[PDB]
Amino acid sequence: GSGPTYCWNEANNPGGPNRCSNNKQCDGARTCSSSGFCQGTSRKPDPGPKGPTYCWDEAKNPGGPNRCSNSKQCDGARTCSSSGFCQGTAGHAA
Repeated sequence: GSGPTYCWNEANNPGGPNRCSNNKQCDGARTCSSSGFCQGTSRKPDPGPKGPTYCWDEAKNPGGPNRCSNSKQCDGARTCSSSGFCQGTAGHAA
């Protein structure tokens, strides 16, 4: 959960990616319970970045890409049609 971009690799499992696994399971802004990064938010590909964030590049489809479609394996500046996974763009904040 660093910033629009953490890009929690989100790649390393079928359930989900590595299986959203840090920073509330995602990386991209969260804060731990120590603010570290495990509580808070993963760069809600909110109406700000819209790209300047980014992790994957193809998991929407319901039976082909990394698979998400709903919100569990998409990229970083997207919004699963609107929950923060697949629909937006993907672009990473360096």
